[PDB]
Amino acid sequence: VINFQGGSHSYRAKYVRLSYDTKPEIILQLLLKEWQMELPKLVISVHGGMQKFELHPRIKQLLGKGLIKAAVTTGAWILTGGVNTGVAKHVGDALKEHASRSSRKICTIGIAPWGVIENRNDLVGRDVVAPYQTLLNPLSKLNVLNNLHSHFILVDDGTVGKYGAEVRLRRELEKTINQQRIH
Amino acid sequence: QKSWIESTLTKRECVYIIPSSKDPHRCLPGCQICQQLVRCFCGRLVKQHACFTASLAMKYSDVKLGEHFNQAIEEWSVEKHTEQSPTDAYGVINFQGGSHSYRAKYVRLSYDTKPEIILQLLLKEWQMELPKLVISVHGGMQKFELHPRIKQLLGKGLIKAAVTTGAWILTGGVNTGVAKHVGDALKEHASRSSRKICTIGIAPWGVIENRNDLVGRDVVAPYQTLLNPLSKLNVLNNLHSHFILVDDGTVGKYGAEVRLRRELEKTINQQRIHARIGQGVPVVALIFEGGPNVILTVLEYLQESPPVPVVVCEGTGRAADLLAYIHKQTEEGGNLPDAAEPDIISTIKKTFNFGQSEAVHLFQTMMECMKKKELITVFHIGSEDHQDIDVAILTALLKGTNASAFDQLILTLAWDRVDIAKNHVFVYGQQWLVGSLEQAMLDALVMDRVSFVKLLIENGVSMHKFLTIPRLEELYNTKQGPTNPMLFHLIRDVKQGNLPPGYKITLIDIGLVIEYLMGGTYRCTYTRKRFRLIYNSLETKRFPYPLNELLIWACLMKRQVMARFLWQHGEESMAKALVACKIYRSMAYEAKQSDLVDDTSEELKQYSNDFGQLAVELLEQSFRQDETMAMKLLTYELKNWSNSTCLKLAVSSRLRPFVAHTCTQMLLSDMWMGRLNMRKNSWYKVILSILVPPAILMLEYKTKAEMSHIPQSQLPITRKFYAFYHAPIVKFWFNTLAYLGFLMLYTFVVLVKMEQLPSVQEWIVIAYIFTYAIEKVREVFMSEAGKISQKIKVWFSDYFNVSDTIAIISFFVGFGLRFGAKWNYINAYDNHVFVAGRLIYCLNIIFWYVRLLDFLAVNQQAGPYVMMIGKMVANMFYIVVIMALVLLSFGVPRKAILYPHEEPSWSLAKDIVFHPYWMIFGEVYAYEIDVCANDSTLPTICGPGTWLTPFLQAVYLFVQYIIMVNLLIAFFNNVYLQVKAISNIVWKYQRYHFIMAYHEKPVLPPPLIILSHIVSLFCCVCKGPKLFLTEEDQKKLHDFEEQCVEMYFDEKDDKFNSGSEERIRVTFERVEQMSIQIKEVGDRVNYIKRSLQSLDS
Amino acid sequence: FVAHTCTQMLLSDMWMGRLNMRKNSWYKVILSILVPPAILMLEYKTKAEMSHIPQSQ
Ligand SMILES: CCCCCCCC/C=C/CCCCCCCC(=O)O[C@@H](COC(=O)CCCCCCCCCCCCCCC)COP(=O)([O-])OCC[N+](C)(C)C
Ligand SMILES: CCCCCCCC/C=C/CCCCCCCC(=O)O[C@@H](COC(=O)CCCCCCCCCCCCCCC)COP(=O)([O-])OCC[N+](C)(C)C
Ligand SMILES: CCCCCCCC/C=C/CCCCCCCC(=O)O[C@@H](COC(=O)CCCCCCCCCCCCCCC)COP(=O)([O-])OCC[N+](C)(C)C
Ligand SMILES: CCCCCCCC/C=C/CCCCCCCC(=O)O[C@@H](COC(=O)CCCCCCCCCCCCCCC)COP(=O)([O-])OCC[N+](C)(C)C
Ligand SMILES: CCCCCCCC/C=C\CCCCCCCC(=O)O[C@@H](COC(=O)CCCCCCCCCCCCCCC)COP(=O)([O-])OCC[N+](C)(C)C
Ligand SMILES: CCCCCCCC/C=C\CCCCCCCC(=O)O[C@@H](COC(=O)CCCCCCCCCCCCCCC)COP(=O)([O-])OCC[N+](C)(C)C
Ligand SMILES: CCCCCCCC/C=C\CCCCCCCC(=O)O[C@@H](COC(=O)CCCCCCCCCCCCCCC)COP(=O)([O-])OCC[N+](C)(C)C
Ligand SMILES: CCCCCCCC/C=C\CCCCCCCC(=O)O[C@@H](COC(=O)CCCCCCCCCCCCCCC)COP(=O)([O-])OCC[N+](C)(C)C
Ligand SMILES: CCCCCCCC/C=C\CCCCCCCC(=O)O[C@@H](COC(=O)CCCCCCCCCCCCCCC)COP(=O)([O-])OCC[N+](C)(C)C
Ligand SMILES: CCCCCCCC/C=C\CCCCCCCC(=O)O[C@@H](COC(=O)CCCCCCCCCCCCCCC)COP(=O)([O-])OCC[N+](C)(C)C
Ligand SMILES: C[C@@H]1CC[C@@]2(OC1)O[C@H]1C[C@H]3[C@@H]4CC=C5C[C@@H](OCCC(CO)CO)CC[C@]5(C)[C@H]4CC[C@]3(C)[C@H]1[C@@H]2C
Ligand SMILES: Oc1ccc2c3c1O[C@H]1c4oc5ccccc5c4C[C@@]4(O)[C@@H](C2)N(CC2CC2)CC[C@]314
Ligand SMILES: Oc1ccc2c3c1O[C@H]1c4oc5ccccc5c4C[C@@]4(O)[C@@H](C2)N(CC2CC2)CC[C@]314
Repeated sequence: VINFQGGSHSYRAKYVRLSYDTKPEIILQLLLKEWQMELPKLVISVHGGMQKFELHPRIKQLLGKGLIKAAVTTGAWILTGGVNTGVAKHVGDALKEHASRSSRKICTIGIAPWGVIENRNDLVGRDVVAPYQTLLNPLSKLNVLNNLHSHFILVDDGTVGKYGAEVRLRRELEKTINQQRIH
Repeated sequence: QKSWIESTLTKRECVYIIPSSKDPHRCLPGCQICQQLVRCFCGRLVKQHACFTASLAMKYSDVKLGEHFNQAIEEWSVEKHTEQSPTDAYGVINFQGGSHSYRAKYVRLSYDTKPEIILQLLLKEWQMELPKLVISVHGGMQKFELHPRIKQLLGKGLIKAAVTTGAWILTGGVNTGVAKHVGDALKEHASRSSRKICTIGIAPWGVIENRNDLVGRDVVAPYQTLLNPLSKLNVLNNLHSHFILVDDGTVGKYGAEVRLRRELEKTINQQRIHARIGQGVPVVALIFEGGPNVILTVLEYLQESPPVPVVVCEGTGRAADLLAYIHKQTEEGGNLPDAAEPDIISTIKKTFNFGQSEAVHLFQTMMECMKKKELITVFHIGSEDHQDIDVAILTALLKGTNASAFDQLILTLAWDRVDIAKNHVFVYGQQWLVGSLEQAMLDALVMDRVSFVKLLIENGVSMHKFLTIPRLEELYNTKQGPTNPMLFHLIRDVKQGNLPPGYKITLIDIGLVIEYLMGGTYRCTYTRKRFRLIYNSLETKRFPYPLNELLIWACLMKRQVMARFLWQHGEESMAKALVACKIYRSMAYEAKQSDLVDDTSEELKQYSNDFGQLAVELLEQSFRQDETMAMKLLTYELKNWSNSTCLKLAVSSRLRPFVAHTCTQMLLSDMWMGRLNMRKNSWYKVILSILVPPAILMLEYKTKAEMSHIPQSQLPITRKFYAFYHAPIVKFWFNTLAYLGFLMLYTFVVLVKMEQLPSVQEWIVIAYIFTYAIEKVREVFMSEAGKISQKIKVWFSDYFNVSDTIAIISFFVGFGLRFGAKWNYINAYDNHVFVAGRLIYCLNIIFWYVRLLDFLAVNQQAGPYVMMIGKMVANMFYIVVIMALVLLSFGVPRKAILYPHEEPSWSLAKDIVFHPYWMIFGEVYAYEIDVCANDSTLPTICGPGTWLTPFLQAVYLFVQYIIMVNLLIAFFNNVYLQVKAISNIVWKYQRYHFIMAYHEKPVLPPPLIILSHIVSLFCCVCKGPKLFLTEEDQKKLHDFEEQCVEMYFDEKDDKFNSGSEERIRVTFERVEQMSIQIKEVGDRVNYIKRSLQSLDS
Repeated sequence: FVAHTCTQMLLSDMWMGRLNMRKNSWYKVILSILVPPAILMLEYKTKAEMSHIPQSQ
């Protein structure tokens, strides 16, 4: 469980390091059995630019009102990269504003590659509550996990400093959920 | 003398009368104008000197030579030619005419007063508090303008800085300068509103308008505050609180104050800001429209050691705006890299008429001021930096003074400002040496600064590694926050003796206090041999659950806001609430049982009920979320809490709403029924099946699928019998039927004639009580694990166990006499050892009838009535004492009047109580009242004075039968109404006690229980609702609990925010803002229409 | 006004005088009236304590 020390009650988020070749059913077992997540009624997969970008103030509070409602009125799993260098940073803005859940949980998983995560070391440990600095330079683009997500599946390909290990496991998860009975 | 102001301070006077700076004056009257318009350097005309010698300078000639050489004209000073003397002007100004006619202390003292004497005056004499900040406001000393927006935008912020910190603001005082506008900040925003600001104004005495009025020993001098609003005259601003009017022995010259003000700044910055905090009181300068000299005063700070930050405002286009201009021009290092000097030299002269020369030299000052642009700060109102000048003045102490991260943090702590610490201290760039955040945590805990403790945990402080045995003892032994006086007395009670005077509290002694307060068989960790063999020695000197230990700390120290905060953090949240309730409950009882009359017990009782209600509300959250996990919370063994359960802790506190909660009752029902599963009519199905064992097979039994969860849990023919007889409902009725049979026999024994040898009935009766006694001995020793002394105290805390103990002991005294009596006589009542034994039986049987009330209290309707009766009898003592005095007040005179020939006898005792007692119940003894009447049954008693006793009895019955009996009835009626109001709650709490009682009992009742005894203790030699979780499910349950704590606060916040009061107030505050925003439209709409009229042409 | 804690604290200091028992004072006083040496086993206020007592004479 991450302890995002410094972020607004120091939020918590489960995490794990697993290979790109994990069978899609094992993933589904992790999300639902181990993490006790509910099978959702929707999956929103948020793609976007993987490089620090600007967003006008009106549209900011006009997006974070709506994506939240869709995931709060339905129990939807939002999916991101997790790292703040991309769109995940602004999914967090939607969560910070509007008091994301307010006793009404959103599950936003961030599937990131392990070989890029800033402070890879801290997370190492058997079932450890690893704390995590969430106040690095606000401009410097560094692959730093967004402190407002709830879950992280950090995809390992045995490497450092290359993305692209996550592209399948994310899509495979989408197939795996879309083959589950909604009720 | 006994007057420190007068004895210590000093007033100068100019003893010496050189002419007015040169030759006296022309004007043919000559020697005559020397009286009219010829002054001294002193500043005073001849008659204003008024000194004892200067008046000898009014008669014949002055104190000098014949023609007075010119190196004596220069020789005048305020050091050699002024005589020091005790002061005259001091007291309290009465600013008559100003808005309640404000008050402000004042004093006239010399420029050479030692800086410590000043500090003594401010703090000792004037009883001022040593501040946590000093704002020194410099500015233009000449009447100036200030735009309306910036007016109410400055006075909101400088006030907050001095109100959120207890800062001394410093000014000149006189309205000719910046002090006038400091007053505007004070007038608007209701400066203090019960939250004092101390704004001293250090002015020179020789310029004060109406100098005279203030003259006087400790005088309340009034002071006109309504002179011409334009005319610039040195008139003290009526909104300041204190004035130190600096004397140099002169009139009409400033500049005597420049040192004493700065010397005061040094003197305060060398004072500890707080007991633990080892810094100096910070100082900062503020600049509002400064004149020429204000520029140098800036530099005068920037050099000195330690430096002083300087927050320069904007507006008005002088030294304030000017420094703001160049501060944007010079580079980061501090030298204008471009070639733009003549353009800014041009700007200097537009504000300061010099022309070229002083303009550059004025510029030469600033380029040095632009070297140290880290100790300078510009608060520009347009683009709104810093969001506030409050934070700006405060933040200036944080940046530029090269202060450690620790020193930055701890100063915010002294101020009690997290908003500044969060945003400006906790940020990328700080380095945080090894143990600085931890030492900060200790200061925040000790100082009861909850908001920082929150911040420190968020921003990287582990309480696991922080909290050690030494640091925890430092927390119990401190006096720098809210304390509990009781705790020292509780330690003195559990340490039977007294203590050396500087005794520092030990954790073992805390452990002994906690055991006292928790009671029963609670045993704290601190008293255990492991912790002792560690503690005596002092990874091992840390604690696994620090937030448990600090919750105990905060509650024993009566630090409730801190205790509520530490509760919501960490694991074991429901247990901590229940422990806190018990601790405060027991302290409340100790306060109530003390000889002190105060509000401590009601305060501590309230705190107990606060945590008690948290535990109930948490249980309801959990129950609505998951019933099975809610029931597990009630039952999991609390390793950290003497291996108890949350249900047992709640029962220890008489916390009935928790025990009466549905979750607890569902748990108790499953225990009571066991593997039986009848939903209706269970009482007679059980009875008929005890009496007809084959009917056991016709009953409904739970499947193992059902008897699988049962979060307190520990079909062929044979297992149905086992299931039946081991069910607590069955053990109840089986014990109840045997008890009733016991009483019926023992009733027979005492009513029927007793022979030599016991009848078979009497033997059965003896066997019951003997084996019932063995059972009670075993219930004590196989009770909750603890010290035998604790086990004993607990069991003798129930009424029926005390009664059964007396009942058992008295029976065998009675049996011994009945059985071991030798019969010298055939009659058997001639032998008085035998009779004594029989009479004990006849009295002992009362105990056994009254013990049926306990069986009957198992019913939902009867049970509360039984509790009523107990509460009636327990609390009626003092009414009955009064009834007894009324009884004797009648009995004694009646006997004395009617029987005047008696010798001493114990019959006198009987006679004075006997008939008066039966009168309580309406027996008037009608034919005994008037003993001299014809129908009297006591005719021999007729005698002198016997006519008095009917009057006495008339009064007695009125008071006793009518007043006193009905007072007792009125008391009983209140008991009825109190218990009836909570009747269902009462029985549900009783239900815990009897379900637990019969769960632990054996399957045979007390005649045949001996087999259950004789068979059980073989199986131990030869070979209750507590869930023992593994560490993995233990962690899931904690995760469940923390989720429900979060849901508790969310619903609490939502309920609060939906309330009408919260909606009226947010509306109130929000409508206020809009009224400015519309005036901000109503203002700007002009700028449109008038600008359109400009483009109309 | 009379029932206010300040008044009651004042009255308690008068009632106890220089005695300083917080618990169980009634029988400690009785047994010490009847057994005068038990007077020495009792707790007494220091002069530091018997110094403020804003009604003390
Ligand atoms: C010898 C015969 C007379 C005595 C009667 C003995 C028999 C038994 C009856 C006893 C009734 C008295 C009980 C109170 C006294 C005990 C201690 C006590 O509580 O003291 C109190 C004052 O006490 C008084 O004010 C008592 C004054 C004497 C009354 C004498 C006549 C009573 C009997 C009338 C004649 C008819 C009945 C008797 C038949 C003749 C002070 O108590 P505390 O501890 O400071 O306060 C406790 C609360 N706290 C924890 C918050 C502090
Ligand atoms: C919600 C409510 C639910 C229902 C509740 C129902 C409760 C159920 C309870 C039920 C049991 C009630 C029975 C007890 C009273 C019996 C007394 C009696 O009648 O004695 C008579 C009967 O003869 C005997 O008693 C002789 C036997 C001697 C031993 C007693 C055992 C009795 C059975 C009990 C077994 C142990 C049970 C207890 C174990 C601890 C003897 O008297 P007599 O003959 O007239 O005397 C001769 C006189 N002569 C000398 C002049 C000639
Ligand atoms: C936590 C537990 C709670 C409950 C409490 C548990 C403990 C309860 C404890 C109970 C015991 C209480 C004390 C009783 C003392 C008897 C006094 C007496 O009468 O003496 C007399 C008989 O003395 C004898 O010794 C002969 C009688 C036989 C012994 C019967 C009593 C002992 C059994 C007890 C079984 C207890 C079972 C306990 C099982 C655990 C002496 O005088 P006498 O001989 O009559 O004089 C004759 C004179 N003449 C010849 C001139 C006429
Ligand atoms: C409340 C105001 C009153 C004064 C207060 C002082 C207390 C006064 C205490 C007095 C008792 C002390 C003196 C004993 C003298 C007895 C002699 C006697 O004749 O006894 C008689 C009764 O009595 C007995 O047989 C024994 C005593 C029992 C009654 C006393 C119990 C104590 C009161 C309980 C409360 C505690 C008391 C403490 C204070 C509340 C026997 O004779 P009889 O019954 O007439 O006849 C029998 C058959 N015969 C004719 C063949 C014989
Ligand atoms: C056969 C003829 C000869 C004999 C004739 C004898 C004459 C008659 C003699 C006696 C009558 C019997 C009753 C005695 C007093 C009751 C105590 C009491 O008030 O308890 C109550 C409070 O107080 C306590 O619990 C502690 C007070 C008692 C001290 C412990 C006993 C010590 C030994 C003995 C010294 C004590 C005095 C007795 C000594 C004589 C308990 O209340 P509760 O029930 O816990 O209420 C809550 C229940 N709940 C937890 C389930 C929610
Ligand atoms: C905690 C335990 C304490 C008690 C333990 C046991 C202690 C031991 C107890 C008693 C032993 C008594 C043995 C005999 C004593 C010598 C006198 C004698 O022999 O004869 C006399 C006995 O006179 C009596 O009064 C006997 C009864 C006394 C008991 C009084 C009640 C106490 C128990 C209450 C319950 C308390 C329990 C409370 C529960 C907490 C007279 O009888 P006689 O000589 O045959 O006749 C001569 C007269 N004649 C010529 C006319 C025929
Ligand atoms: C032979 C004659 C027939 C037999 C009689 C009939 C049988 C007797 C009947 C009833 C007996 C009592 C029933 C008990 C019910 C349970 C109570 C319980 O659990 O604890 C209770 C104690 O309860 C007691 O203290 C019980 C009474 C003491 C014995 C006195 C009996 C009456 C005699 C004297 C009268 C005679 C006076 C005049 C004399 C001339 C606790 O209640 P509490 O402490 O109030 O609670 C406060 C709660 N608080 C913490 C919030 C403050
Ligand atoms: C503050 C006020 C102070 C009081 C001032 C008033 C003073 C009193 C005024 C009036 C009372 C009436 C006079 C007394 C009776 C006269 C008869 C007589 O002398 O003999 C009587 C006795 O012998 C006496 O001497 C009785 C004296 C009474 C004492 C004082 C009573 C005070 C009353 C309390 C004041 C409460 C006031 C009301 C309050 C509501 C009767 O004798 P006998 O019965 O004939 O003899 C039997 C013969 N045989 C043996 C053969 C059978
Ligand atoms: C009063 C009226 C009855 C008269 C009948 C004749 C007398 C018969 C009475 C008693 C003797 C027979 C009992 C068995 C021996 C004791 C064993 C025991 O305690 O438990 C054993 C198992 O438990 C069982 O096997 C259940 C025994 C209780 C039910 C017996 C019903 C008979 C009485 C009513 C119905 C009869 C119908 C007639 C009634 C209307 C083992 O012990 P435990 O409890 O599991 O655990 C304890 C610790 N240990 C495991 C280490 C040991
Ligand atoms: C009833 C039972 C006792 C019988 C015992 C034998 C008889 C002894 C009894 C009385 C005679 C002795 C008393 C001293 C003389 C009077 C002086 C006085 O009043 O105060 C003096 C100082 O104060 C004292 O000296 C303290 C006196 C109180 C203590 C005496 C306790 C003895 C009785 C209980 C213990 C004994 C154990 C036995 C009891 C269990 C001065 O006066 P004041 O008060 O300061 O102020 C008044 C104004 N003045 C200052 C201007 C003067
Ligand atoms: C506050 C209350 C004030 C009232 C009161 O309680 C307290 O004050 C008590 C004083 C008691 C008397 C003291 C002395 C004796 C002598 C004794 O004589 C031996 C017997 C004899 C037999 O023949 C020897 O041979 C008999 C008893 C008697 C008169 C007492 C009776 C009860 C009295 C009146 C009590 C009364 C109820
Ligand atoms: O009020 C209750 C409401 C519902 C339930 C209970 C209550 O109380 C219990 C109780 O009491 C009884 C008394 C007599 C006969 C049967 C029972 C029972 C039954 C029961 O066992 C049962 C359901 N579940 C287990 C089942 C797995 C869910 C646990 C709790 C339980
Ligand atoms: O309720 C009170 C709460 C706290 C205090 C008191 C109260 O009442 C007083 C009272 O009563 C007692 C009765 C029996 C034993 C001791 C005392 C006392 C003690 C005491 O003296 C005491 C503290 N301070 C002086 C001390 C300087 C603070 C004054 C007031 C005082």
